[PDB]
Amino acid sequence: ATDGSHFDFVIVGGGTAGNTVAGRLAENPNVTVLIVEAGIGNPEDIPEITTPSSAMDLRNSKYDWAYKTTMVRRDDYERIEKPNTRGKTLGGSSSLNYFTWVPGHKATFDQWEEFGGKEWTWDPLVPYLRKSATYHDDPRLYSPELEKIGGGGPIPISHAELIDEMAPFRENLTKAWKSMGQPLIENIYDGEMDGLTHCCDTIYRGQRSGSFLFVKNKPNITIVPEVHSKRLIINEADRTCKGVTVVTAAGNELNFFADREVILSQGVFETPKLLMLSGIGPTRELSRHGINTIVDSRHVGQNLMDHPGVPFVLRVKDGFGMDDVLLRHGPKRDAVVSAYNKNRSGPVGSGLLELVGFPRIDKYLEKDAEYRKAKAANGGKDPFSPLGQPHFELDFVCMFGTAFQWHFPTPKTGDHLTVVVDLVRPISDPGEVTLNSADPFQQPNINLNFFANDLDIIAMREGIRFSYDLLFKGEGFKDLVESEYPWEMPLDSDKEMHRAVLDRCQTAFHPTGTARLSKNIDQGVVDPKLKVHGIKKLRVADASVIPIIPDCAIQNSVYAVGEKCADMIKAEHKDLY
Ligand SMILES: Cc1cc2nc3c(=O)[nH]c(=O)nc-3n(C[C@H](O)[C@H](O)[C@H](O)COP(=O)(O)OP(=O)(O)OC[C@H]3O[C@@H](n4cnc5c(N)ncnc54)[C@H](O)[C@@H]3O)c2cc1C
Repeated sequence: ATDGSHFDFVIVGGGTAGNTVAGRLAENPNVTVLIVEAGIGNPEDIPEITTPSSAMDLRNSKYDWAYKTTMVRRDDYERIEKPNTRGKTLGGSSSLNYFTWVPGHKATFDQWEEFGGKEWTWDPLVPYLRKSATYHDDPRLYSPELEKIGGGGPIPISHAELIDEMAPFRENLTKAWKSMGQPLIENIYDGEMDGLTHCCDTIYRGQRSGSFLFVKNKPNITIVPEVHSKRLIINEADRTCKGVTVVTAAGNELNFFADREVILSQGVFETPKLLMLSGIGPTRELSRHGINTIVDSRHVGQNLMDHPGVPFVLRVKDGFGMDDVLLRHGPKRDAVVSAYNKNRSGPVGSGLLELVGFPRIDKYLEKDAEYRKAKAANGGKDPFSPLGQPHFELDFVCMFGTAFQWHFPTPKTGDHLTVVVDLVRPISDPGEVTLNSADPFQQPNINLNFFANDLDIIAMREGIRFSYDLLFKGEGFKDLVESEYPWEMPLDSDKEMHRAVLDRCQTAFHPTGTARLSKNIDQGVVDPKLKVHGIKKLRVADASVIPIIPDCAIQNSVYAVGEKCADMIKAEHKDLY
């Protein structure tokens, strides 16, 4: 693209929400759309990206920003990690995520009204949660009612294309779940989600569904990959965003201008950073790095909220995990790889996550004196999920998962199950994204502030106990567990579990909230129409606008944010739509 070029709409960051907004705005073939993106433009040519079973190998690949991130910062414990994975490619993090497609709980979204008004509640958002996807049930295994989750969009979704060898695994896990007295549930898309489910996935016919499917074959979209954003171009007198400045691989600085609006979609970590480099952020933070303050927006980079997870691995009887087929070299792997390279069939096309649990653990919490005190102190309401939403998302990954064992080696033998104990309703205060400098090529400093509140530790511990009770005592699956890896979970000692939760936890990969939607600038950074408070012609569309983190994996809500952003943009530009 030519330096100085004008487009109707400029999307900064071709990620999950960015391409959604851009692709929807290009549906008038006369509207010009530009996308600037730091990573490659051709993710559909990359086997590791398009192949679902390769997803975990994308950590630390060239497609991963590989941020350093402080996981917990308590007086008694602190840990910083690398990589905290985020997609650096067209499609953003939808090009390297673990595929689960689940909206969340109606009570949670209804509370967004405090920030976005009544249009950001469950009932009005349901269509936006479905518009991006086209639902498939080719083997006709599930209720026809579930067709409603696909509104016809360009992201193909389906129930997991089940691995045949894992059917005994699935049957015993189901038997064990029911034997614990917890429900089975298949419709988790109407606002309720209590039980164990067959998850849906951004996978179809063994291929990853990435947001890049929004912006291909559209001559009115100009895609400029391999450029790094330097700054938003702001006119102070007009209080107007004009466009964006980027740096190319050759080190040249380019200006691109929007004649209607700029949409910032750089994700939860780079969106607040780019805002701050451009003069929009906490004035004292800006001054400390030599950046002039155009708008004192105290919430930029604040309210960073993510789901903590404590994963654990069990060695399981032979044939009840996929390690021997996909993780280890040999004839079995060669065979399924040959099949996949010819027609994309076989378990190489699997995301390896097929059953997902959304329990409450009230009976576990009630055994802890400190939880009981805290609930009574909250007037008798559960501090985590007072409106009946889940406490956990339990991903039962049917294999050893390196992306969930950050400090342990891969076992050299045996089949495994990786359980991701993902606390979806934490009550710890949020962390923050802050500037390290005015350098656009340095990462922001990132603190997730997991487990600031001791109660979240108590919950995560009990979520681990629930999972252990399920797998070691639950019927059918109890006969499949061979050992714990890499050592025993110290569930018999609360004091050791305290250390175990802090030292073994990680991000469940759901960061949100750093430019959140709100009614005014004293509450957040963008307004209910996703416009940056104090700036004209600037919207934000990505996970950073999310004001209350959903009760589950978040990609479904992120697409919805993009879908709604595009609709509100179209409604304002009547002369083009
Ligand atoms: C490992 C992993 C697994 C996940 N698994 C799941 C799952 O199973 N289910 C689920 O629901 N969610 C999952 N997620 C979360 C989900 O993928 C993300 O929350 C979502 O994709 C975020 O979308 P976004 O548009 O806000 O940001 P992103 O998709 O990250 O888009 C940001 C884009 O901006 C670009 N960009 C950033 N900074 C710059 C810059 N300075 N210059 C130029 N371009 C820039 C990036 O390269 C990227 O393309 C996972 C996330 C990760 C990291």
